[PDB]
Amino acid sequence: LGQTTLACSFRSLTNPYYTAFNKGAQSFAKSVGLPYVPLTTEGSSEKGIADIRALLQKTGGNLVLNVDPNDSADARVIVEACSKAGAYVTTIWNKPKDLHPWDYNPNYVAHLSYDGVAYGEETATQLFKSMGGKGGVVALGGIFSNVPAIERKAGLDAALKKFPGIQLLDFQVADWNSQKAFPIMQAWMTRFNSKIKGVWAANDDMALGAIEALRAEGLAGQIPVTGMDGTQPGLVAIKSGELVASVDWDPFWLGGIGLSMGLQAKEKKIDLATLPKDRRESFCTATFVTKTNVQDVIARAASPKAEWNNLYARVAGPVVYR
Ligand SMILES: OC[C@H]1O[C@@H](O)[C@H](O)[C@@H](O)[C@H]1O
Repeated sequence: LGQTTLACSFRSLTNPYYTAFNKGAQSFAKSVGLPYVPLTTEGSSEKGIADIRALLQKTGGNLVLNVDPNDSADARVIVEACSKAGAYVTTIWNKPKDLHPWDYNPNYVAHLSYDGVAYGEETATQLFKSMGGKGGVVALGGIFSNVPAIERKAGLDAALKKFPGIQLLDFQVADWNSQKAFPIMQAWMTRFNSKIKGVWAANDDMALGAIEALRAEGLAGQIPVTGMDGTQPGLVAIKSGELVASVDWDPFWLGGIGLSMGLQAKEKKIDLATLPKDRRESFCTATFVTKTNVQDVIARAASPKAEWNNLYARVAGPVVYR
């Protein structure tokens, strides 16, 4: 019986969102002096669960996992594996509607998320304002089955209903990848040309991919684009006028807090069974970012006040399901 191992599972190191997510976990392990293990699936749900199992075995269950499930289906099997191993796990973003932490006390510590319908409608509303409320819009979505992809898209469709002057030219999935969004933006410009008066992206990486295509056609900054994540590269694009808005989930914080909750549960520092539901399944507070407050968000992400000890400081409310 040695030290507890802290592990963080996520899709890829190529998306700055996860670069920070990983940084935060790394920083939390650092603070408590526990070994850290990053796990990257690279899009393979099969690899992600395989790795988690391999780790659960080498630690004899003495593990605290903070994972962002590749797909919502993966969440249940991961949670089942941790539960039988006696390990503790926290979920981020993706999970089935029926999967609740309170059904797996105390191993399934918590699920963290944000209201994608609200924020998606927020970035979409800002985008349409920029367009004068009229014009053609193309939209890039995340992995089809992902909960945030579904919610943010739902937020978009709602902003559209409130702006009948906006015409949705075409919605396409780019799986959160800028390299997949690039060629899609190109084909849209060839297909719709001047009809495109704006671009909505389900996350920053895809927006930057969209902006790379615009830049290649000398339109970067002339066609308003929005994203979500609030990643440093996304923030830079906002200060430069190329991205009109984004939403900061604070991946750094997400990465560390997830493990913090899990570790405190394992140490019996918190009484899981007695926590309100909104502390088990939480929608967290995020920061809408635009040029007016971009400088403040940038400064935050270079001098992060790692509030690991204050577990429920950002609980906006419980996760809701339409
Ligand atoms: O797994 C869900 C996450 O996937 C990331 O690629 C994306 O940047 C996040 O905003 C969230 O959608």
